[PDB]
Amino acid sequence: SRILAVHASPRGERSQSRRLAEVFLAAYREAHPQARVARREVGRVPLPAVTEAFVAAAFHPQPEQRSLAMQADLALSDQLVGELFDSDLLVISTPMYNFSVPSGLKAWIDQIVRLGVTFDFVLDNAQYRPLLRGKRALIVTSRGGHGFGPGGENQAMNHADPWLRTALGFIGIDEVTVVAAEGEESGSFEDSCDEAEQRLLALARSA
Amino acid sequence: SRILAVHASPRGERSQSRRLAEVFLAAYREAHPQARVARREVGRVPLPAVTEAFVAAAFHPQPEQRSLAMQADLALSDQLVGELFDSDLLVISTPMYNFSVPSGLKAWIDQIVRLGVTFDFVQYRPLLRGKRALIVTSRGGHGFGPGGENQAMNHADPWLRTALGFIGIDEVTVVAAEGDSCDEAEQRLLALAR
Ligand SMILES: Cc1cc2nc3c(=O)[nH]c(=O)nc-3n(C[C@H](O)[C@H](O)[C@H](O)COP(=O)(O)O)c2cc1C
Ligand SMILES: Cc1cc2nc3c(=O)[nH]c(=O)nc-3n(C[C@H](O)[C@H](O)[C@H](O)COP(=O)(O)O)c2cc1C
Ligand SMILES: O=C1c2ccccc2C(=O)c2cc(S(=O)(=O)O)ccc21
Repeated sequence: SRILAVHASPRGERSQSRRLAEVFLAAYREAHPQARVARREVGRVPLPAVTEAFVAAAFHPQPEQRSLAMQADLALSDQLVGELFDSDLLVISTPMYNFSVPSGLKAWIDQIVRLGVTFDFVLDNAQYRPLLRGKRALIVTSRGGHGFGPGGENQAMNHADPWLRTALGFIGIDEVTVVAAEGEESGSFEDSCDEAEQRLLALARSA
Repeated sequence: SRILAVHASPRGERSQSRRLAEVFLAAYREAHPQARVARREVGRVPLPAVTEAFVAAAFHPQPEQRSLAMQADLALSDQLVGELFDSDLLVISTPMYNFSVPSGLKAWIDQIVRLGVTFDFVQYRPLLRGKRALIVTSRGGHGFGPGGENQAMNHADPWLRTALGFIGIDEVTVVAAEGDSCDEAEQRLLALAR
């Protein structure tokens, strides 16, 4: 089995989303000594935004005719997509930043949603089709505040993990589990972290 | 009379969101000859993401004691916030990219939501007053607007409303072109500009 872990917090040792995700990965490895884990850093590394050159290349009507310069514009995207194609399970760790995700993780999504590679379309009278099959995802997220989850007072303000679900679903990753810790700013954060940890150990050991 | 225009499409001449917003701006200037427009590019220029250094500086409990290095970490943020302070009307142009906004615009928001500057806590409260915003957005698909089949999937302009509302900008208008709609948007913008 093959895991791709995408870490989105810019924090290091102090990132709770990174820490929780790494609890999961360690527990998974304990149960699956032969599994391979690849990490793609998008929080502590600036992941480039989509440019006009990326757009021209990624939507070129005859992709085989792309110049070597166009291929250079897509080289990073190709690498990021390949990582996902090589994986069975995608783990994304992310803070909530201003009701969404850190910009680096948005840039990652923007590199991996690719016409003819992770989705396609046909024209009837465009009808989109996902191209990733057989994958699952786990989103591990930390939030300073409270009530962003289902039934929460602030649920409507959450454009972080629900948005990720939609973006991933578009390319075919429909089986998505979310594990959230809340209260990081106040610090019953211990309880929320403890609950997230236990949930992640159960998930790792059953996978 | 003072406008801050934040353009988020990485495309230049070819950008429809940029073009529609510039139609608005030109019409607004004609109607208000004294207006000033500041342009802050976040689509064609790589605006840095929040770093752990940013977080340490921005959430410093005693900001008057920030070192010169920490102030450097916030210098771009201060400039971006300052542009917003100086404006009466914020115009944001943006495509929808993968059900949200291009990453540069997320980066811009992450720089301008600032503890003790654009919001505070006691409960979080907004600190900007007297501003309004116009979001001009373009989408390749359809049904992402109010009452649309895909409304629940729109994490672009509804998310911008939430973030902008948190810092105190709650008079927000959205003009969207989807898929004709552009011509409808263009006519809506000319009317708004007058
Ligand atoms: C730039 C920034 C924006 C944030 N925005 C939110 C937010 O919108 N809602 C929230 O509950 N917490 C917010 N927080 C608090 C973080 O979500 C929380 O500290 C989280 O645990 C950080 O993830 P990490 O520990 O993996 O770095 C924000 C923190 C920062 C630094
Ligand atoms: C990377 C990328 C992602 C896109 N994602 C979406 C999307 O999620 N939904 C949609 O309706 N259109 C999507 N589109 C189509 C654009 O929103 C549309 O072409 C838009 O008008 C571009 O704005 P612009 O002309 O100002 O650059 C996407 C286009 C690109 C290049
Ligand atoms: O609806 C679209 C969409 C939906 C969900 C994810 C991505 C896209 C997209 O890239 C797109 C592009 C274009 S294009 O004009 O750039 O080809 C049109 C529509 C869409």
